[PDB]
Amino acid sequence: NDIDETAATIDTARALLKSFGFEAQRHNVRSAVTLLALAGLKPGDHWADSTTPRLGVQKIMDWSGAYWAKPYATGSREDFRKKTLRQWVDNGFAVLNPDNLNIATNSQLNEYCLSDEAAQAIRSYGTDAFESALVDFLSKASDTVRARAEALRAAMISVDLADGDEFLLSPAGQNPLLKKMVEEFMPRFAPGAKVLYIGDTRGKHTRFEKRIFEETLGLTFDPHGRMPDLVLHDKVRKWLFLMEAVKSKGPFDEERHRTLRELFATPVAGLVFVNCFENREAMRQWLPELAWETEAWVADDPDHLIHLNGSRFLGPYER
Repeated sequence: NDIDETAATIDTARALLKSFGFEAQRHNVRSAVTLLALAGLKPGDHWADSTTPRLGVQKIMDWSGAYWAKPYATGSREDFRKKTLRQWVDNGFAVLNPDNLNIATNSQLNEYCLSDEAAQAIRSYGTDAFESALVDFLSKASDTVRARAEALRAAMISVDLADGDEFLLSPAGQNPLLKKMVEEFMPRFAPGAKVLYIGDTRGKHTRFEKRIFEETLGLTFDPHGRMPDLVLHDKVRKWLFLMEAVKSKGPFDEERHRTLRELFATPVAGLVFVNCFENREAMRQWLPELAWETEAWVADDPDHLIHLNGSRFLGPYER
């Protein structure tokens, strides 16, 4: 599944729409292709590429058939209008009849576009600006949509990736450990580092700094590849910390170490591998599998590190 949620797909469009606080019927496939059409997006595009064209229901349907392999018959026109666009318009997500022509609000001649508020939020999806942009939209939405969006977030844990940049995770799995990796490990051992990748350990939600990876570091990825749970870039030391919130899937062992050394190979930054655990008790079962030339960190003894291997440790005694 996609490491990059700035990539526009039907699946991310549905996730985006759920995130805005819509009910299931306004974040299904029909509603997803409607958003992709109203945003002017095609496979390969990213949310930042979104535009705000004006479209009638037929053209939304044509756009879906052309680019998203979801053709619709003329008889689905009413569904688009009454089961997607109506609720969007009511919540100020879409604008009905932006040309402001003198036509009935229920007419299939109406065109639609995304509101300025929805658009600014949409364009920021998958980035550190999204949550702040969304506030502006939500302040104008229906009370129920606002309540739904608020409750989804209240039931998540919040991780401070940087000043003013909170990343939300479900409370499940090793997400509490991941929060500690960011909030306790980083300030101690890599303060000021930028989070270039973090992925929900139980969900599809990620942050992926594509441009920095590609333009700064010269790195590209399998869009559906496995990643370390957390990648930090310390630009003073020119290091990438590749870090794992070790779950049943296991640690950086010898194979993963080799694989990741290749994946993240660049002359712009050296690699530091850290396997993370909630405590040494949890680390026990993975101990024999940890790759040499890696570190280990346990959240309940956060000032310490366990180093598996090198010459840097073998200096002579200085009396």
